[PDB]
Amino acid sequence: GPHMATGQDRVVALVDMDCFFVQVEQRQNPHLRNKPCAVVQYKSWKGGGIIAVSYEARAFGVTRSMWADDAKKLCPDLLLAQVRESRGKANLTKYREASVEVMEIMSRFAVIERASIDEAYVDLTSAVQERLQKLQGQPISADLLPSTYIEGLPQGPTVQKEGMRKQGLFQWLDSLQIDNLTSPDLQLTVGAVIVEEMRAAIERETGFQCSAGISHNKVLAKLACGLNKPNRQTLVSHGSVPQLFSQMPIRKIRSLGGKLGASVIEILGIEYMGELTQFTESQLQSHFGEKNGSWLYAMCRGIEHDPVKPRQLPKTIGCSKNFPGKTALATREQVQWWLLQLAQELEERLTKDRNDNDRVATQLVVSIRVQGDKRLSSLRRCCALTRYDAHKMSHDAFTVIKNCNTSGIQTEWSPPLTMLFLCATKFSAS
DNA sequence: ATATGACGCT
DNA sequence: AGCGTCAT
Ligand SMILES: Nc1ncnc2c1ncn2[C@H]1C[C@H](O)[C@@H](COP(=O)(O)NP(=O)(O)OP(=O)(O)O)O1
Ligand SMILES: [Mg+2]
Ligand SMILES: [Mg+2]
Repeated sequence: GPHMATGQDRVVALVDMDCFFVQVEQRQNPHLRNKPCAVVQYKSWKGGGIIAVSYEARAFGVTRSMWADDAKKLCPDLLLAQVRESRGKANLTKYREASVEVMEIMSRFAVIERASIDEAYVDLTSAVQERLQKLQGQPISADLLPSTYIEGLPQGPTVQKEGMRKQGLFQWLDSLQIDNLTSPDLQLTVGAVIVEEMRAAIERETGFQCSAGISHNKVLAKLACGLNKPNRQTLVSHGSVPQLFSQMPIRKIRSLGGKLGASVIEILGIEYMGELTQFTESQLQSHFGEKNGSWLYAMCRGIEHDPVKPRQLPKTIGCSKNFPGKTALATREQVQWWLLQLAQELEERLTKDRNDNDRVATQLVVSIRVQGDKRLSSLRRCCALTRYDAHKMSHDAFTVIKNCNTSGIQTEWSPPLTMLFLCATKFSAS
């Protein structure tokens, strides 16, 4: 009873940039600001594949994955910006550099774990402690929280959204024990105040807006972040979890969006995260394994222990390209040439990495996909990465995959290759 | 015919 | 080591 931990030990935030590639293009080109807008790669097939969408465009039903020509049928005024193309492939440098701007600002507040090109987790537990002693039991003003939502509030005994926001925040603050420095809810509130500040600094210094989740672990933080996007932050407290989870589809929780999530639904005959509570940990372990069962048992009670790993930099650097359908590489010369293109971008990125971050990759991984295999990768092999030299790197990769070629003729390659992928890995200090 | 990155399993 | 899962 007093021995049951509640997963309330930490304050953890997840910050995610609003329509990130779109914002990067909109900052560069004022003409695209406050417009239905999308970022697109490869204008040649159906106008390009959409990979990011402004919220004005979303309101017309434009989504990621969609072809640009089809997006124009839903939204004829849609403005587009194209991904840089270098060496015959998509080049994401602009967005990687924009990402670094954001991560450096967040780094100033606390230790971040970079989770994607546009998001990081933040462990606020220490910052909240320090901010709490400087505050000295002084009540927290709703003015310190001008973009914050308290999930599940307002409740009990207004028409438009900002009215509802404030009402819920007033209820939350009015209930707040500012007397006890170790109250979990109080810790979350102070965490929210800091994330208000962090998000203001990001906007001020970059022009980019973002949303945030503030809770006790990574999973709740990521879930909370999405609940009030764009340009808003959401606090999910321990106590909000039962109602929140009671109608929350299983697939919405991080790691349960694929096969395992589907098997939980299937095997257990449930739909919502909260329904998991009626199962014993041993029952869950028997159906899904020791670690999965353990993790589900605690998670459906809002408890999770994945720590925020102190890592602002990626652990691999990679370049890939699909060669779909009729463009699938079918000769030795095409394979070699495209491996050189990939190796050339890779080298440019590794040398920049070695100078910026005082480390060097030591292993090269080569990955291909062949026509008809619908796996991401058909095959992976590796070799030593000794020199940041594109010509050597591509030669080495060709060497380690050449024998996949099932062809009779010298100059032909079969089966045709639908993807090439070079990944530098196993970094070491230098 | 939609470019990446992290991590688990064996 | 090489493959399978899940993610943006
Ligand atoms: N399948 C994919 N292929 C290529 N790039 C992608 C991608 N998914 C995302 N990106 C790139 C482009 C994206 O801009 C960026 C961040 O991805 P999100 O945070 O999942 N989506 P956004 O930040 O745009 O919208 P909001 O967060 O407001 O919902 O990563
Ligand atoms: Mg985002
Ligand atoms: Mg994101």
